[PDB]
Formats: sequence, C-alpha cells, structure tokens
Amino acid sequence: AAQTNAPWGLARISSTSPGTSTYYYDESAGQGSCVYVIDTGIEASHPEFEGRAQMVKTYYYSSRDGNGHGTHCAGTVGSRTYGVAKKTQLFGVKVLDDNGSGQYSTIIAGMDFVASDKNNRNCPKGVVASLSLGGGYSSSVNSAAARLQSSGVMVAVAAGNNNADARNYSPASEPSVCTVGASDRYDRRSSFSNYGSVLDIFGPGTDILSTWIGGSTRSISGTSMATPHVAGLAAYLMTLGKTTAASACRYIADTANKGDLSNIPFGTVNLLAYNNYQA
Ligand SMILES: [Ca+2]
Repeated sequence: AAQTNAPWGLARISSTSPGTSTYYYDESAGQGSCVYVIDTGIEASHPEFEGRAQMVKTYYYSSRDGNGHGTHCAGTVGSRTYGVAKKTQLFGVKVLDDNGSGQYSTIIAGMDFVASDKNNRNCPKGVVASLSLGGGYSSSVNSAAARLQSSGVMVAVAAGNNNADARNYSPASEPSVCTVGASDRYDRRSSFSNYGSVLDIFGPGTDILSTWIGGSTRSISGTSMATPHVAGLAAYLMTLGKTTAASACRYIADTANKGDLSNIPFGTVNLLAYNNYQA
C-alpha cells in the first residue's frame, strides 16, 4: 500500500533515504495486534481513530485526555492518516494528569495493569506498550518496565529530551526495554534527544504531525513522538509474523537503516527504524 503526502516520519520509516513523502506499508497494517498508550489518555472519539481506540484505565477523576499529548502519541501509533499501524487496536491508560505529570507509584501501577489487562483483550498477533514519559532514575520504575516486557509485551520507551546520557533517566535506562531516541527530517539527531549506550534505536521525533484533542491536529517534537513510531512499527511487524514481543526491539535494530544519522555521539547506536517493506 502507498499513502501519498504522508507526514515525513511515516515516509522516513519506509525509506532508505530522507526527503520522500510517500509511506509504503503492507495492507495488513497491524490488524490483530494491540498497542497500549500509557500517557495522558486518548480522545477516542477523534474521527482519525475510527472506533479502534478506547480508554481502559485511569487513576484520576476522568479518563479523558485534557492535555493532548497522549492523543498525539496514539495518533502516531495507529490513526488512519498519521499512524504507522493503521488497523491496530489502541488502548489508553491514563497515568498522567492533564498537566502531563504523574507520580512514579501511579506509573508503576499502570505498567503492572497492562501486564494483566492484556489477558482481557483479543490481540492474537501481539501486544505493544508505548511509554512517552520518564523522569530521574528509579530502580522501581525500571523494574516495572522490565516486568511488563517479561510478561510478553513489547515495551518502547522515550529516551528523554535533556540532550544527555539516558543512563540517568527511567524507564529509559532499563536495558530490557526498547529505548527510543529522536531524529529530524534531515537525518540529524534531534537537538534535544538523549543519547548513550542504553539507546536501542532512533525514530522520527522533530516536527511530527498527529492527532490532537478537540478533533484537531498539530505538529510537536520530542522523544515522545519518536517512541510511538517504534511501537507502531513493532505492532506492524508482529502482525506480519516477522518477530515477537520478546525479540522485536532486536529485530528492529537488526533491520534498521545503519549509519545514516548525523551528530550521533561516539558510543551511541546509529540506527534508524525501518519497515523494510518492498512494494
Ligand atoms: Ca534495550
């Protein structure tokens, strides 16, 4: 399948070269997979989700996304226009309040929730969790992310936006999950992206168009935006049978575009997520 005049990041993930504008993907499009977006919520009524999104848990007085961040991330995973995996099922877990903040204890509870809740959902092709959040190092937060991965969920986490080594942030620093840095449309490391040995992969993260609350769209930047590209890619590849939740991060790294990014510090991987789709 071909989607013309796609957002640059979608086009990038299906190309060996920067500077193209068509997204190419197998029409299976993540059907039969599920992606949990653990964030500020999802505006499930947005036309772009087509009835494929639902809120399953909140820790606050409402499950609505009063911020926009979670809706944007969900859109990059699985919206019809802006998403990588256009037929996946999206499940929202609201661990962050409408200011984008949350206690680590609530975030941990939300991860353990997903590890159980997947047993209540029909996801025959596999389960992914996208965590566009983080803070300072916490062994408890890292352990929760490790448990979620161990349970059979592909966990993708943002590296963070401090232009620093991600070893000092959680859950970015957990080795067993897939830690995602950000690039721009010219194949440069995004200026804010964290780096370091714990990064596994880069994805598009500067000036990413996606869904927003109030039935709208907007372009924003962050490792938060790169993460859902990788989560959606994992769902897509799992649907195709090419990998499994346990191995998907490794498979994505193995099949990535190698050596194409600039201003990657010595010792950080130079790997850009790529779907390897040949029309
Ligand atoms: Ca890792």
